[PDB]
Amino acid sequence: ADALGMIEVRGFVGMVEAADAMVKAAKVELIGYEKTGGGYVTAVVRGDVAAVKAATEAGQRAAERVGEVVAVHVIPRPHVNVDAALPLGRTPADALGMIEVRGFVGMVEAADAMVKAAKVELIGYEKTGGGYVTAVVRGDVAAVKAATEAGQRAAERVGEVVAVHVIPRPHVNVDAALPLGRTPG
Amino acid sequence: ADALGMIEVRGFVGMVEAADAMVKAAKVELIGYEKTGGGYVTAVVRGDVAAVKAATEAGQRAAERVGEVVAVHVIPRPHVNVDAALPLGRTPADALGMIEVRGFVGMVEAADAMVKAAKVELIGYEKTGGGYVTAVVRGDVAAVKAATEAGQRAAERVGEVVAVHVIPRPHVNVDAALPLGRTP
Amino acid sequence: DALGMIEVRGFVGMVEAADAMVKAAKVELIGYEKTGGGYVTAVVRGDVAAVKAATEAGQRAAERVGEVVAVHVIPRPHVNVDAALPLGRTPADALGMIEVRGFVGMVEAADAMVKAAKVELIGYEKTGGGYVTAVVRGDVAAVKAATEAGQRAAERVGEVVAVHVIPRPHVNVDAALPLGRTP
Amino acid sequence: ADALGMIEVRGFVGMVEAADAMVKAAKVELIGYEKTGGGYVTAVVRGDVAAVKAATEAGQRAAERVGEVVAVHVIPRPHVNVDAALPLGRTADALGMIEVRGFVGMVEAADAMVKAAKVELIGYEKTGGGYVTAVVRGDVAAVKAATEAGQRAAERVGEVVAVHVIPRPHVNVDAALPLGRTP
Amino acid sequence: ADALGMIEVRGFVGMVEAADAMVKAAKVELIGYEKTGGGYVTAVVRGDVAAVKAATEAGQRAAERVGEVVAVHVIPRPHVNVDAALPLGRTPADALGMIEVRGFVGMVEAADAMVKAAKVELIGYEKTGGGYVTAVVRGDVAAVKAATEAGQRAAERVGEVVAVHVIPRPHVNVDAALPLGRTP
Repeated sequence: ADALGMIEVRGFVGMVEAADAMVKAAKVELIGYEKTGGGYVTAVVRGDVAAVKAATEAGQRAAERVGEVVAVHVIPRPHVNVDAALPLGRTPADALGMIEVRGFVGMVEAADAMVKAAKVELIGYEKTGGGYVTAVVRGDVAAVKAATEAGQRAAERVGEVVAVHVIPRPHVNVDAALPLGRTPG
Repeated sequence: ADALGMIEVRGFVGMVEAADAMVKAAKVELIGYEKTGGGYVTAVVRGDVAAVKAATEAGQRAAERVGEVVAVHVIPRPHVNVDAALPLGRTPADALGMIEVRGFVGMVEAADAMVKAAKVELIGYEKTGGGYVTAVVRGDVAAVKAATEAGQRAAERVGEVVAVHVIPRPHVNVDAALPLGRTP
Repeated sequence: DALGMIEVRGFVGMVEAADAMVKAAKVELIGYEKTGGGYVTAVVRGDVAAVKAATEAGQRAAERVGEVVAVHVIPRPHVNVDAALPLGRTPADALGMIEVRGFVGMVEAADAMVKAAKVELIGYEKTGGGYVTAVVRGDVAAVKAATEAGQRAAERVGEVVAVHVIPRPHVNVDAALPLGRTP
Repeated sequence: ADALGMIEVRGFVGMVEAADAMVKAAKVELIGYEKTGGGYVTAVVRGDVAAVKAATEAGQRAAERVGEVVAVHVIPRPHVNVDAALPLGRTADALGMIEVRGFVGMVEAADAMVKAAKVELIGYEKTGGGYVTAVVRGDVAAVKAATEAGQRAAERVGEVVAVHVIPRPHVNVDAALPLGRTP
Repeated sequence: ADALGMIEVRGFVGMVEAADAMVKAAKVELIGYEKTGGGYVTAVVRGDVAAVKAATEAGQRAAERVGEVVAVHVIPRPHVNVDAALPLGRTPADALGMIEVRGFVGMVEAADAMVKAAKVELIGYEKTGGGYVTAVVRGDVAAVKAATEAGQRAAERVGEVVAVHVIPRPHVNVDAALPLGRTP
């Protein structure tokens, strides 16, 4: 049985940055993310007990710079009954810009100001519940930086901005399990 | 030509951690490292203006956690005379465990405690200058994580420990440009 | 392409700003705009990353000589902006400069420069509001001693604004700016 | 046996200026330099007791204007055992130098020098202890303004140690020091 | 595997005195010395766990008289991986006078005054980095004593004197592992 690592963040942006820091620290597989509602989302990774332990710590320190970290824990050897009843994966590049706003109106204005500021592509939006919505844009590292900065400013005068972050080079394992507009397929 | 990125740290451990965080943060190429003596080393990355500047900000925050950073700067378009006269690369995986001590005695005791803790391989030692030496060990993440914690506790009772860090999966560009015992 | 602008109330501060931009990154100086009253604006264009790195590099060098008014970068300008505004996208000898808010003080400045060493007075630039700039060219040794002697002789006459010397101006500066070395 | 004169400086720039002022003062031969590490370098000259004593005093007065002068001593008649066990030599274009205790500060200084004027960066010298020195050559005027611009850009990066320019270095300096003009 | 004994001293004079006291106290072998730069040098001896411990304490006791004793440690049973990657000696008489100066100019004046004071022979000089240089002379204990005391008084007028020591009868093992002009 592979190890289990989880990071829960009240915010879709903080969970993505946490997932990006975990797959870059050690060799762990990002099986996906669990949405419990009310903005709470949980990134789930699996691998070796030491690789998960190191990635769990590295992801928490990187996620504290963007969003609210709720719980962070590592299970060395999860029971077989846990993997059977819970969606934990083992049940038998382009730059990234993100803006999370507690309000659908504030997220639309943030996305409208991003595609007009620089050469970026709005791949869509993510609903984490509780009124939290996240605009996801992809493009060049110089473009999404100038886009999110212009989008965050234009959105602070409309709604309640939760988190704004830019990932210059997201890992290949992140774009495979997370809906970030670059899923190969 | 390409852009230029440099991070100088008075410590071989803080430079490797900075170089590892840069090649992972953006699309940059680590051409190598420069030793100016007295414990000073400088990691040199190159790429485009946007990626080098975005990788340099990530390498600084990761280096300040371990080593004593000295200088952090980016040059957008270096002159042709600079690339020709300076070694900047444009002249026409196992786990990583490192312990740095300003003293040869403290480094040997730390290296002896690392190989005795778990199954790790002592690839050798790096002499930074000015009494600075760094013991480098490789192996699996389970053994390297426990070897350094046993080596640091046994090295502080001997000499002056500078920095102790562990990299679970170092980037392929790091093992290719730095003498970390895994160069093909 | 991106857009970069630096506005300085002084023709000398704009040339040093434009010279520092094309040397720092890979951008093209499309020209300059004179809005009158001594206000001039250097306009460069390129990619989003290079324009940002060059705009601040030119601002840091322009603050040493002249009064910087505004500095801004537009990442992706709308196509209607480039069609109605002169922003470039529309469908070497040394440099010695002395700017004076007075025509009398500028003539004495230019007279003392050509007498100190062997330089060529290519002409003068009128930026409006009483601001005039004397431009001399030559080797680095001459324009260094010419401007220093011309600065001391001009302060005793008029209101000196700025004095600066660029040893090797970039090839893009002499192409877009009237500095007597246009191919 | 010949006489002996030495000047030790914690700075490669201060040692070169000390060596230049010595061979220009009296009839002495610069036999080379010794690097002891940690930024300490020593200039060694040989000649007659009259020439080595006037050059040593003339090199100390000029070396104090740039870097830290560690020791200065003259030996009139060294023992034969000293010349047998110690490397004491017994058995032009302008010069611009910028020394920084940090490799990053030296690169930014070297980049700003070749961008400011038409000077050639011949390379860099590593004296140990983190001390590195960028060496550029050219004419007396451009290398003067290049080092001034390279020093201004390096202060906002690292620790600048010494900055100096030599108009016409002696032929004995270029023959014993790796300054890019060695025959 | 033989025992490991190391004594690190920021000064070449203190390292030679510590090495001379180790081979005379117990039955150990001096494999050599390690130079890490910045004036730091490490004397490495090897023998049994008891002889190394007794000689190491005797070396530190004599090294505290001249120079900075940085680190002192004894590894009883060193791992075979340490001896493979580190130069620790296990891999597959006339009087002595020394004057250490943090300055090349003061070291030359000290060496010149020594050979002129008494009948001694200047064998050479050792560079330990960081500006530290050590002049070494050999001869009779009467002449070496009179030479070092005259060279120190002349060297203090020039540079920074670090340490001055005289060994009347250095052990034969010291002259074989250290560059002191009397190597067979």
